[PDB]
Order: sequence, then C-alpha cells, then structure tokens
Amino acid sequence: QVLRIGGIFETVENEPVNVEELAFKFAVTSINRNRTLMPNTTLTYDIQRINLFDSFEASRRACDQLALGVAALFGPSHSSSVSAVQSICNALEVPHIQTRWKHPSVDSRDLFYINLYPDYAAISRAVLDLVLYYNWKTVTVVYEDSTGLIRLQELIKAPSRYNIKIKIRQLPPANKDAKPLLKEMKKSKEFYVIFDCSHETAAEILKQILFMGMMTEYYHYFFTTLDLFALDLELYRYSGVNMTGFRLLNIDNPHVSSIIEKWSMERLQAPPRPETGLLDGMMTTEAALMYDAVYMVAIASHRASQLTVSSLQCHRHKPWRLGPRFMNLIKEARWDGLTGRITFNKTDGLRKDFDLDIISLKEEWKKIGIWNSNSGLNMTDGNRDRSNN
Amino acid sequence: SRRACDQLALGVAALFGPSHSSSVSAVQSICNALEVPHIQTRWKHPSVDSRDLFYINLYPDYAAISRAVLDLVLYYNWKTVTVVYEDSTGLIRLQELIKAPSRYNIKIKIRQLPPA
Repeated sequence: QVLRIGGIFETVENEPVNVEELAFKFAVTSINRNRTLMPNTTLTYDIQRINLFDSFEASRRACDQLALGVAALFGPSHSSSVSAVQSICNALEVPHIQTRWKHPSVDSRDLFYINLYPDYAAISRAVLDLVLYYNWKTVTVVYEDSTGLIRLQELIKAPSRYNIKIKIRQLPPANKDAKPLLKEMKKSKEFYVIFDCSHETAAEILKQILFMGMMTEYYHYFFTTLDLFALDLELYRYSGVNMTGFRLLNIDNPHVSSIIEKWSMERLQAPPRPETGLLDGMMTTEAALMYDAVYMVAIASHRASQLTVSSLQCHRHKPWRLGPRFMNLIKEARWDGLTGRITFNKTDGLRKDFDLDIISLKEEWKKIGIWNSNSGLNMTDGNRDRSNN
Repeated sequence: SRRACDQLALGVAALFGPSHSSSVSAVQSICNALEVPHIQTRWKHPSVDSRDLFYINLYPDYAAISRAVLDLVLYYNWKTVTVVYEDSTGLIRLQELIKAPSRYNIKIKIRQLPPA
C-alpha cells in the first residue's frame, strides 16, 4: 500500500518559488529510500501550487483534494485561508498539520489543529531568565508589528513584580523608518536594547547599524531571532561587539551534520538564487520543522493500517472513519528531530518542551546555558573566564 | 455558511450580522466571492495583508478613542498614572498610551487582569 499526503502552498509566483517545498520533497524521497520505517509502505503525494490570497481558491483546491482524500494537509501559509480550512477539517474530523505560528484560537481549541513551532510565551519566559541573569534594570525593547508584543508579554508585565523599567519602541513598516529611531537612540544615551523582529529584517538592521557605527563594546545587543547562523555574518570586529541570541538547530551528532550537509550540497548543485543578505546554504527554521513534521507523519503512519481512499464533498458533513484514529496516533507521538525532542501536551496540538540554546559571538560559538519548559534556565557552563596579560 | 447559502438562494440585498467575528470571516468570504456588500455590527479584525472595499463597520475606531483618552490624560496633566486592562487583546486599543512617554515623561504602571 501507499500513503496519500496533501500539500497546498500560497506564495508569490513572480519570483522563484519557496524552498520548503524542496525540503518536503527531499524528506519524502529520503523516507522512500529507507526501508527501516515501513518496508511495505511507500509515501506518495500530489503537490498543488497556487498564487497567494483568494481564499475561495484555497477552498476550491481543498475540495479538489478532498475528492481524492489524504491523511493530513499542509498549508495554507496565511491566516485567512486556514480559518475555513480548519473549519472544514473539524467538520470532517480531519487532523491538520501546520508548520508556522498563527494567532491562537482562544474561543475554542481545535483538536485537529497541530503545530510544530516553539511558543512566543515560552520565549518570553526565556528572555526573562536571560535578562535576570545579566541583572539589568534598564532595557529598551523595540518591535515592528502588533504580534511582536505578544512575544514580549512577560517583560511588559515585568515591572508589576520587579524594579525593571521598560522603554517600548515601535518600528513603522518599511526599513527606511529605523533611521530616525536610531538618531533618538543617539539623543538619549542607551546601551541595552532588544530588537523583537523577524529574521527577514535583522540582516539589513545590522547592516544599517554597522553603517552608522553604533555597534561597539559599549553596547550589548540581543535579538529575539532563534537562529544566528542563517543571518549575514560580517561580524568579525576587532573593535569589540557583544552579540547574543538563541539557537535551536542542533549541529552536533555527525548524523545531523550529514543530513544538513546533504541539503547544503543540494542547494548549490542548482543555479544561484538571489537573496537579501541571508546566506544561502544553512538551514532555515520553518523548513527544518517542516522536515520534522514529515517524520511526524511517517511515524504516525507506521502504526496505522493500509490507507482507505474516500470520496466526499466539501459542502457535506459526513466524517471519515480513520480520522479520529489518525489524530489520536498523532496525539501520543514523540520524536527527536532537528529542533530537538518534540512531544505534545494532552490539551492542545500546540508544541511543547522547546530547546533554546544561548549563543554569543566571541570568535571574531561557545556554550552558555539552555532553557526548557520543564525547568528554568539551566546554566550548563560556568565559563572559563579568560584574563590576559 | 449554510445559512449564507440559504439566504443567497432566497435572495436579499444585504446581510446583517452575525454578532461574533468568527463566522463573519466566512460570511465575508461568500459575500465578496460574488462581490455583494455586507454590513457588520461591531469590531472585526482588519484585513492587514490584503485589501477589502466591502468593509462596513459602524463601530468607533480604536485610534479615535485612543487619541481621545490621550487628549484627556494630557489635558488634566497627571504625571503619575496606572492602567488596568483585561488581557493582551485589551492592550491593542491603548498601544500608543504606553508609547506616549517617548515624547513626554508620564510614569505609567501596567497591570494584567485574570479571567476571574
């Protein structure tokens, strides 16, 4: 028997396509090569490409795919379509796997909505722990979007129980708006700043800061971004600069290194792709957790029986029998992937027990400490604490 | 959406409601599928990535009331103030209230309510 798995992606088509489709193809091919997962089952898929927006078209493609029928669905990548997608999936008791953060459903938790990505509020506890460790009572935090404040809730309520004073700054959309705010950073002397922003902007934010020349050893810089390796690495200052951040992509265990360098050999064998400043060839978080979700599906299917195709309508409301069984089998699934060990709590399809490795630049790197949701900020290294003649 | 289909088959000039914005997304999906105006009763989260011209909300803007409250608080000139808000959903109306001490020096305190 073979397995049918469905993926719909809404991305711009005036430019070369998204890369996590490539990652999904590599992962499914990889499991098709290895027979240690299922020697009698080979995973198959039909891939459908659509221009972004027009959620009616997303629903139409969902109807097209439901005409055939699969065990799980990937995408859409925008909040508008996923509302109707989850509505119809819940009506059809079809579990839905998604690979990016969306606004959480606090009205009623969908039991068929399963996401693999570390939570904002967990990151908020993490930044609390790191800032308390560095024992700083004056910090200035700036974001560019309404969602960003949700990643910083506990800091916002931090003065309610601490002596901390907070300076909240906002970035208007477009990258030409930071030029003023940096000048007001000149006017009021500050050294302790947090940029809560997507990794898309951090590259040219660093470029602008180095152009103006504010990064020195006077300043302490920290980003909410979860990967510093992917970011542009021009930081080899002999002027002294303090750079700190998180890391989630495991780089030890030479099997993991082998997997990533297979992907790092595959990207380049295809012609060059023009970028914004991000280095092409080192793994991105979303596609990495896509790679992990593929193996979620694989291990889930390793318990299930042979697939049974069904024909239904997207305007009908008759549930399909193996849906509850598959969502249960997903529910008690636990694995070890690139982001670390993944498991799910018994009240939501939200991800838990995230790994957050603190990394700082000093080789112009070094283990400092880790955080987990099952404990606090675990100080692993006491540091060797060099002093020079 | 089945109710929307029923009314569409029957045939009217516009639709009123529903009260909750959860079903409003589906209702607007069908209405602009064939581009018919729909009238909303109260606040709905704006489409902040794509544009709709069919958005009739007769609810006062968050920006208007926020500027009104900033005007009042600056007019009565208290330099030491606290604000209490229901949740993170609460803070969206008074975003700029915590931003105001950039241009000024109000000592603002921030506290969060429980669901109880």
